[PDB]
Amino acid sequence: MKTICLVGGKLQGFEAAYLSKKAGMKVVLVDKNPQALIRNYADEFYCFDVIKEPEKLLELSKRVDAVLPVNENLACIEFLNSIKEKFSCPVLFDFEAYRISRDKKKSKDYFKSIGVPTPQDRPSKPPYFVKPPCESSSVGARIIYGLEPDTLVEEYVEGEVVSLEVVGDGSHFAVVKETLVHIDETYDCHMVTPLPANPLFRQISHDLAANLPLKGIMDVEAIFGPKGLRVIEIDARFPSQTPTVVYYSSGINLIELLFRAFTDGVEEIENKYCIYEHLMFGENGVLIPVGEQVLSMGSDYGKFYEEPGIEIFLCKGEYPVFTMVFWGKDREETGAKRCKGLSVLKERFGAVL
Ligand SMILES: Nc1ncnc2c1ncn2[C@@H]1O[C@H](COP(=O)(O)OP(=O)(O)O)[C@@H](O)[C@H]1O
Ligand SMILES: Nc1ncnc2c1ncn2[C@@H]1O[C@H](COP(=O)(O)OP(=O)(O)O)[C@@H](O)[C@H]1O
Ligand SMILES: NCCC[C@@H](N)C(=O)NCCCC[C@H](N)C(=O)O
Ligand SMILES: [Mg+2]
Ligand SMILES: [Mg+2]
Repeated sequence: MKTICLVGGKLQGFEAAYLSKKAGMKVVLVDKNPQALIRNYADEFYCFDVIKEPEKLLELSKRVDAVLPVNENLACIEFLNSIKEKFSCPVLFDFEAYRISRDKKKSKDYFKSIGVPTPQDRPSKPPYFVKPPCESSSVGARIIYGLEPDTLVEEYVEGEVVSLEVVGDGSHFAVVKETLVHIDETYDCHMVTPLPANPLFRQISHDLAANLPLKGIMDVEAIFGPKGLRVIEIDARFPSQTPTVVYYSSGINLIELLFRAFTDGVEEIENKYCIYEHLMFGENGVLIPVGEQVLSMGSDYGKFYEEPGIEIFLCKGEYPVFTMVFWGKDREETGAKRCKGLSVLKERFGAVL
């Protein structure tokens, strides 16, 4: 039995904990927040700030199999970079890839340097899409029909938002499974479903990882626009939401793959359907789709229900949010599970949908 130490107990932390448990690992969480969202979901919870008390983390490293940073606190990441040689287990992270992926302008220069199409900067005609250079979860992302001078302003590319993860070991780059990112009126993601192989997106994602070169995990997001595929961002960190869909739809556990990349290496290259989504139980049980930004304001997140083909997680807070995961052999079986899972909320809580 392996043990993984997660630094960060919010959405990334949840995804990593979830897949770690599927792999049969024990999950130790470190988080500076005594109310960390998944503090009760992990097997052990240590509350400390790793920048203030790095000796505690270094000591933990002596008794787990890997440390996985799952936060986007740049002070945390850079500090961990500074002490990484002192760890007694592998740190599953690519610090140089993260430096590029975290800054959207730098990422766009990287795309251009390798010939990868990306949305036009500073179009002369609306709509524009504007976003901060260094956020995630579509925080500050808006369509527009005095921004800070650093705001990204791009052509608005209409079409499907599609995601692919890549795990590299420095030499080989394992391109995993395409997923559709379903977006809400805030441009946040409320649902994810799997997509058929897309050889162009796969080669692009391969070359993005290969040119870094990636030793770790990164996801690549693109819009299938009217004039072709345009890469909008990369993120060299463990993602949320998509890895669960990747797990049911493809049978690949991104945590086990990432761990392999730092131990024996990875090699390049199921076909089930899965629906992953978030629903808030708003005033008198009207179910409303919500994105991650909503889920991340919760106080407590853990397993609510499971039966064959159905898992439900409850994120407590100002209005309960349910994360629902349905899977099955095709869309039809999965759609049936989604119905059964909704009726579990319908009969239990008087939910409406
Ligand atoms: N230095 C740190 N030590 C321990 N936990 C940390 C540190 N920095 C961030 N975290 C934890 O990682 C989690 C995710 O952080 P972050 O990615 O910055 O998300 P957010 O901006 O939504 O709070 C949080 O629960 C945070 O408390
Ligand atoms: N140029 C664009 N045109 C149209 N939609 C976009 C564009 N850039 C981003 N988006 C939308 O906004 C969301 C957030 O963009 P992204 O670049 O992924 O920032 P974040 O790091 O927050 O995810 C995307 O999933 C997509 O829905
Ligand atoms: N592969 C597609 C990924 C799209 C998106 N769902 C995502 O990974 N979001 C990461 C947000 C995490 C914010 C914060 N660092 C936290 O951990 O809560
Ligand atoms: Mg992003
Ligand atoms: Mg994004």
